[PDB]
Amino acid sequence: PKIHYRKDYKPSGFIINQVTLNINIHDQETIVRSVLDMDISKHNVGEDLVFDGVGLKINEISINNKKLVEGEEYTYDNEFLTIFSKFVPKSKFAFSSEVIIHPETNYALTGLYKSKNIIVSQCEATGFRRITFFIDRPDMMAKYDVTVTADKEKYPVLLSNGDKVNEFEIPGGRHGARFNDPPLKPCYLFAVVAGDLKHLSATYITKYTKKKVELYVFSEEKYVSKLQWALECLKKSMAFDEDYFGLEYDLSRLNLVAVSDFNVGAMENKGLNIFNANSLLASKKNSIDFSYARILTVVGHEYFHQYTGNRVTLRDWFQLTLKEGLTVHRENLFSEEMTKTVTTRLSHVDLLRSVQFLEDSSPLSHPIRPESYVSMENFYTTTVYDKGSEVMRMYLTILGEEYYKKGFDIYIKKNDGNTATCEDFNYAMEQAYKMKKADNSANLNQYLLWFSQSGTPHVSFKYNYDAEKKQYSIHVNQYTKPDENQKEKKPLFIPISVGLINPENGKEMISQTTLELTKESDTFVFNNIAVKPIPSLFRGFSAPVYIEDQLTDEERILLLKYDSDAFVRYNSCTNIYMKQILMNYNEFLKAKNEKLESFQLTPVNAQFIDAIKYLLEDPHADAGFKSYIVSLPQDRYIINFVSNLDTDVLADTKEYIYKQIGDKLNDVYYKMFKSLEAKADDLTYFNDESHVDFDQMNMRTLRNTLLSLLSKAQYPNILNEIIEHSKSPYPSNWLTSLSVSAYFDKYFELYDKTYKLSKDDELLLQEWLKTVSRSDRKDIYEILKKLENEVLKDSKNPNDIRAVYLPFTNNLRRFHDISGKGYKLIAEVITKTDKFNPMVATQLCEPFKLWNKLDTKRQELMLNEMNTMLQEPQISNNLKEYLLRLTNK
Ligand SMILES: O=C(N[C@@H](C(=O)NO)c1ccc(-c2cc(F)c(F)c(F)c2)cc1)C1CCCCC1
Ligand SMILES: [Mg+2]
Ligand SMILES: [Mg+2]
Ligand SMILES: [Mg+2]
Ligand SMILES: [Zn+2]
Repeated sequence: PKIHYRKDYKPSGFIINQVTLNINIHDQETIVRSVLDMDISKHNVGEDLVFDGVGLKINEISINNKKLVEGEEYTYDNEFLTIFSKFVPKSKFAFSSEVIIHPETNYALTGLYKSKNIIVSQCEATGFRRITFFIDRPDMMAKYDVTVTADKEKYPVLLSNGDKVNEFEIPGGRHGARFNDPPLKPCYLFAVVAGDLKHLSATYITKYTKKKVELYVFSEEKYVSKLQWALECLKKSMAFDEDYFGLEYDLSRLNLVAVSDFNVGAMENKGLNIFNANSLLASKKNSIDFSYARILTVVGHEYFHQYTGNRVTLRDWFQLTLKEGLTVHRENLFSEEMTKTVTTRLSHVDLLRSVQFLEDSSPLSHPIRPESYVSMENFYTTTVYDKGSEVMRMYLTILGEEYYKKGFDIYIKKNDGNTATCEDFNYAMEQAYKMKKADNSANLNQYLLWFSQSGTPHVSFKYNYDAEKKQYSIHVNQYTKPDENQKEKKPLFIPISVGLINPENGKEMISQTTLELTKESDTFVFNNIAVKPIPSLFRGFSAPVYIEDQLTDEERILLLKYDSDAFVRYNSCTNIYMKQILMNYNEFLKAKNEKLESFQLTPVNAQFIDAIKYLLEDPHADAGFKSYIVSLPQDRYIINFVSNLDTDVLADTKEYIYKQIGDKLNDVYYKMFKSLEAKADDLTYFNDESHVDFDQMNMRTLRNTLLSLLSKAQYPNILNEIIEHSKSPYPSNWLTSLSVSAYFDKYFELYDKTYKLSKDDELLLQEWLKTVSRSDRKDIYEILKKLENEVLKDSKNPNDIRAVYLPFTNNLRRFHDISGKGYKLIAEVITKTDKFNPMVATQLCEPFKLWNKLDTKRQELMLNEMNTMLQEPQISNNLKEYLLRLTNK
């Protein structure tokens, strides 16, 4: 198994200048003819010409129109085509080939494949070599001239990159289109689509050059009424890059295309972005609320790649975070501006500190720029994406908006049209840093450690106040735990956005201040501080770290009520909950271990409960924020703080704490549930797809959160509310009615009702599957068996399989059944999936990522299933590599 090392990068001995393709789609096969106009590079040392080419059937290959013969002049082993150097020309030459591929049976969804009745490609990272021979690496930039031919009735719409320059008829009911794309690009940005596509379109006029851009959004005919919001999002994305970054789209046309079968969310192929239908299509009757932020995020993300990834591309795959971390950061800026809700940033943080922090303390921990890989398909991680985003966001925090924008533009202007590395970005940022500091000696060399050092830093605090001196000090320490990547961890450049709150009136005591912690510890002193403050630390979550605020719960409550920063308010709440969780967890654990007949539990802080009530009852407070404060921290966040976590004991702990709070606040919850109804469920704009109200969707989130709390609580006659909720036109509401009815005898009545509402829309049915999967049912295993037999069957659609199984894996009490039966079930699904889609099989391993954090019995049970999966004779490269790393072999 070949290991690629970052330090081993070297330019190719060859150059590919022009790609001319003919892709002829037929019923049982697709024939790909390719002529590569090539040259010898300055780095060439007379080596064999080796092309990537995976699973290609060779019809013929030639050099300069002379047919090559197998054995004598080349070898092919289904992975590499080797042309022996004595047969490789010493100057410019043409290499040509004709191969046969089979998209109909390509269930791995990489390369060229068939998704229902649409032919579609996915080439990132190294999928182009599944279509034709190539030196398949992103520094091999070339011009593309692409002809696609197909049956006209089945495939009337033909798309590839660049301008459509010809369309023609072919005998026998066939037709062709030629696409010429003169600007250089890496092969992972090649795409082709063929199908009976329907569309919406619009014309966008750019801000400065006033170029007309044609925008097209495509789907299968059945779902063409779900395209409107995507088109609106694309317009919004274009405006935001213009307005914030001064960047205009450079091409005549941009196509977005939804397909049903897709391994991830979407892909930024130049001028031809291809989407998982679940991240492009929605309508108010047939989509839950989360679809709208999703589509906004994913359309924006792919659009922002046109600069950060497409126009400035990657030297090599170890630079992945340079385009993905930066594009997630650009998408987050965009979505924060579009939604105007604080819950947008909080949701990002919530995901990072649960999913990505778990990854970074697991055996899979890696820096955002890894030193090696075996599988590229395993490289696309929350570390590279989401910690990468936070590392890209810290530059903005450090520089401020004006100098950040200046540094970003330096980056774009210097590297436009070229490959680039992480150093190129740090360099641009450093030039702005020198400007901001008015100091040509300032540098960001330490900052590069964010790219190379793995693990989550821990930042802790001590405080001191001298009332006579009016002098306040914040002593700060950072620590990263050693791991398999670095034995000795170095201090990072950590920006700490801080405020100082006057506890008597809740007001700010200093101006905006970002502490630059660059040592293992430092002491920051403030003069003329008139009263002892409560510090507001890491405002906006200003670094991707574990924060240990060393505040009392009284101080945390004061911040929760009166601080100006949404994240510190949310974090102060989080920290109050975590202190309670850890305390009750240990009390339950001791009672379990000692077999106690009687014991005591520490009650929830009553002033905390009063504070929650205070915020809930404040009309001027934000509904999305309110839904967070009544929610305990994510299980995957909690597990980072507990060794040998007994999931039953954690389930008992959560249940006690929710019951404590509900016993005081349920009447408040119910009153709000009823009073929110009019605004939350307003139907005024239900048949307008252009009109999206993120505050209103947050009101529904709050209403559905409260209803869940009230249902679990068996609040008197709440089932009446549940039944009425099932009649709401909004899927977020009527699917919520199904999941909260789990606690009542009406569950299967609502199961059938909502199934009937869901079954005729592909994406809605997947949302219904998730709702069932996540239902808090004692008979959930029997229910999953019913989904398998009656709905899922042998679907190879990743959306179907992920919907049925992933939500269930978050069922703390049942997935982690001490028998190991949940582990056994997901491992069977992983092995089954691995036969046809290794990338999705590795996604389905997600619940095993925390295996060594659980109690000893469940560690053993998980490890047994992983070892069983590893012993499968037909295990894929992807899955084997992943499980070997996860189990520390
Ligand atoms: O879809 C996602 N990411 C893709 C991306 O960055 N789009 O711009 C993404 C695209 C392609 C791949 C990918 C797909 C493959 F089939 C494959 F083999 C591969 F190696 C990578 C992984 C992630 C996300 C994370 C960004 C927002 C949507 C969910
Ligand atoms: Mg093949
Ligand atoms: Mg404008
Ligand atoms: Mg289907
Ligand atoms: Zn991306």
